[PDB]
Amino acid sequence: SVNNSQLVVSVAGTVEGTNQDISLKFFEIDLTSRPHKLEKADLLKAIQEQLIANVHSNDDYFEVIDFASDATITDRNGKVYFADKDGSVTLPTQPVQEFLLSGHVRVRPYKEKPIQNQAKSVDVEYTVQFTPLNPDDDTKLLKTLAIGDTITSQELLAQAQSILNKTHPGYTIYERDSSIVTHDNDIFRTILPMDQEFTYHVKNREQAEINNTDLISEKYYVLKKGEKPYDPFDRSHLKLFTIKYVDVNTNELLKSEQLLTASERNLDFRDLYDPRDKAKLLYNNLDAFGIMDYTLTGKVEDNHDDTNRIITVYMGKR
Amino acid sequence: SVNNSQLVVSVAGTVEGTNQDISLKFFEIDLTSRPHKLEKADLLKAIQEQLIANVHSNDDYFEVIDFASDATITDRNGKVYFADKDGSVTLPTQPVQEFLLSGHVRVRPYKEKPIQNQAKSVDVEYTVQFTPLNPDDDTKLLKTLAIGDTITSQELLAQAQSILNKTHPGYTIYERDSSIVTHDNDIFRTILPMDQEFTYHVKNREQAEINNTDLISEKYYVLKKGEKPYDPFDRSHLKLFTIKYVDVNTNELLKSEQLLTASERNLDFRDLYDPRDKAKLLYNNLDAFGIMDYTLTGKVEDNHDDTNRIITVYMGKR
Repeated sequence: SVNNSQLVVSVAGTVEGTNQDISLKFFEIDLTSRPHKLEKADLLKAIQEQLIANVHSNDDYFEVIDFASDATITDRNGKVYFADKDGSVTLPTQPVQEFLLSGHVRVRPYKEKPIQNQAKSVDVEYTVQFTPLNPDDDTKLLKTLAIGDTITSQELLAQAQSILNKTHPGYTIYERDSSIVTHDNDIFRTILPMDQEFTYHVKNREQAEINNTDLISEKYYVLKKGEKPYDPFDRSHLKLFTIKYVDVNTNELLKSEQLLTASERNLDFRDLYDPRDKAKLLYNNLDAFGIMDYTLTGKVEDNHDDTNRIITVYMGKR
Repeated sequence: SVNNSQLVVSVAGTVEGTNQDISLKFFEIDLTSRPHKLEKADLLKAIQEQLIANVHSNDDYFEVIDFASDATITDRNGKVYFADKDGSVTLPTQPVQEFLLSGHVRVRPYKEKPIQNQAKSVDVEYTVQFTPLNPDDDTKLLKTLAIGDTITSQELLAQAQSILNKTHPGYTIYERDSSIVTHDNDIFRTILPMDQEFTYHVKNREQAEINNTDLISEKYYVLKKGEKPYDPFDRSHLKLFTIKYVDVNTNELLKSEQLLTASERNLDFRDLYDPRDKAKLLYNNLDAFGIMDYTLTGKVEDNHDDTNRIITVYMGKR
């Protein structure tokens, strides 16, 4: 791997209360430039981010406390490295190898404490995204509420539509895909109910006079208005094809198969080493099926019957 | 390759007059979205960039005149694809395969035509880079000359030093590395004499209206003042080691070898698969040399004699 010293942080959480093991995916930290030194803190910080990585729901959030009496950084030979008073660690970046941060981390379900110094108002931000439900082509301010204030899928659903027209009109918000609220960079973002209405009542937070801010990021699926999905369950748009590989010498059917395909263009040859030849119908080897040494004769018989598409791919020995 | 049709631009050059063929490095073009349409000018433009890629000397420059009646784009079946009056081409990027643009391009050594509409003055720019001659750590404007005026390696070496101390002092321009002059995005930049003094007399160019500009990019090697280079021809800073792999049952010297290494830190076992274990002295397989089935015993007698560093690596059979 990278000819540079990196620290493999491979841990497990142990949950406060129920001592249950929470898997955490190993990740590498790169020890580039400045013997390099790392603050314990930062390490924990990195660990936080990864625990938060790809959290669907809100109670999938966990908090990194400190290291168990498990944590331990070791080099290839078992030499343990220790934390000084700065809680930092100093690792020899030069001899060049990879270090191993093993052990457990103390964790607990994310449960914020009370906000002593309440914040005044939270300027609500909004930035939406759009995605076409099928074949096709193709962020601001608002309500600067306080803390108890709330908003709903309606209003949001609204401002969304408003913008939908403001850009490419004749389109429509088919459905809402995702919707999250970030409260002033606070790592823990409020994920909102996916498929169903809801109402977000701001939150809380210590005063960051000027004020605190929130942000709503959303994503809706759009339709060109008066259209439809893609392949929800359709095989009407696909073309059936029956392919017959035959011995050009013995006129014996070596093999045959039927396939449905999005286009007739795919009526072409396929190289089983070449990834671009995935949707291409006609083979040229038949080795994948035990049929040895046959080669594309370069002659194909297309009955052209659009209702009954039978292609006869001629093949001979080497 | 990239699961997406791309255009392979494999062409050769044909210098005007001397109908000689100058070679060019093929490069692929990603045909991502919009049957895609390519304009002659873009391809001719791509090609240009390439022809000028890493041109050492000022006279290694070539001008791309235009395709020859050779140019032929073609899909895997020889189907040629024709341009139109817009000189643009439209390739079916859907079936997914790689088209091939081949043939020749008409070029000639870079010779510029007279600047009819003379440029007023050229506000010369300057931006220097700095690199350390050995182990260690560690863009404005000026003389707004006109057209025949000049500047020397001295004045530059000056602005060089001036800034050298302005940033990190106690350092010195050990030597000049590179120096180029970009005249208003003009692809053909002026490469100035590498190792030796010189005098650049602006250039020329059509009035950009507003004032035309020049830019000088330099790069020098700097020393920490009162130092030297790195490993010019040294071997004193290196440490001689003598390693002896011994069978731990017969005590037969299986191998032994002498090496010089930059640091004692390298006295460590090396895995012949792991590319970090490159500067390491102690093997562990020995298979590399024909001695099969041996593995580090994990025991090593280090004579500790510093003048004579002999190491005995005990190895054992499975």
